[PDB]
Amino acid sequence: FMVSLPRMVYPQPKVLTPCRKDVLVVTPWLAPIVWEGTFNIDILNEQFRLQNTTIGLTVFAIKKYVAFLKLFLETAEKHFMVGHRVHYYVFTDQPAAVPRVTLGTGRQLSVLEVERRFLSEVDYLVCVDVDMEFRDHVGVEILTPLFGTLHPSFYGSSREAFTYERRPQSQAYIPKDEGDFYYMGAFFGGSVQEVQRLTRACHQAMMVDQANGIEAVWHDESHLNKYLLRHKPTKVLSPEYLWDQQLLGWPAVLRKLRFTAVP
Ligand SMILES: CC(=O)N[C@@H]1[C@@H](O)[C@H](O[C@@H]2O[C@H](CO)[C@H](O)[C@H](O)[C@H]2O)[C@@H](CO)O[C@@H]1O
Ligand SMILES: [Cl-]
Ligand SMILES: [Hg+2]
Ligand SMILES: [Hg+2]
Ligand SMILES: [Hg+2]
Ligand SMILES: [Hg+2]
Repeated sequence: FMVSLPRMVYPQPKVLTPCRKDVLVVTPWLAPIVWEGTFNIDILNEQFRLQNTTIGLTVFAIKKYVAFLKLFLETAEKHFMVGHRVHYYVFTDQPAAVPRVTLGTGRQLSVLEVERRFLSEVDYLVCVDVDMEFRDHVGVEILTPLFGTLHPSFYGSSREAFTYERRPQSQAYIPKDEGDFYYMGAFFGGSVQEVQRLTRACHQAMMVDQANGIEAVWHDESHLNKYLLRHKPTKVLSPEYLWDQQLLGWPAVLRKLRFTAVP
């Protein structure tokens, strides 16, 4: 049951005025492609808050990567799902090395040393790399059953240029005439159920490749792309959500740089 929204005052959407004229804002399977200017965050915040939405954010920090946790968590506190319930899950081999980061109310962090726990604790799972930092708003506009993010190095590339696994012997194989986008494995998510279905499929496909003596060109990312090709994501995030300013600068097509690589 979804309760009614309250009275809200905002600019009337204009049917005869395109949102963005420089980019594709919806996929051929009618999934929104999230760019700045396509959403009214006030309306979305209302919708998700009325549902008491809890977002889980998972990150793996192994070896030297534990050094990136402080900046990652501190910036997440400033830009990630602010106003909503957030549960951070830090998977690490160095529990005592996790920094003591001050969290806002309604946000918690669990350290798992390296399940069904996710199903009873959060509504959505967001899986990202730790050697990153939030620089701008990353909110409920990304929440949906299953989402992938456009890799910043291929959003303007033709499918034949995509670095998909091209060997038929691999379960992640995608021929030159197939493919919608090249998604980056550093930022994906969705409902707990869909994320677990994805990781389960990826894990099984990789086990098969291993038994066949083959390793996908870009490992898990290759399998993620194969999965999202056959199971279309319900939302696709623009490169605003996964950028590298040092390597790619700041193109006009990006009104905001929200989540970036750490120089
Ligand atoms: C323009 C260009 O080709 N730049 C490349 C980056 O794409 C590349 O980033 C890697 O990309 C692969 C997939 O092709 C994986 O996503 C990998 O995780 C990325 O690091 C970098 C690093 O190889 O090299 C150039 O910058
Ligand atoms: Cl991840
Ligand atoms: Hg718009
Ligand atoms: Hg995850
Ligand atoms: Hg995997
Ligand atoms: Hg995967």
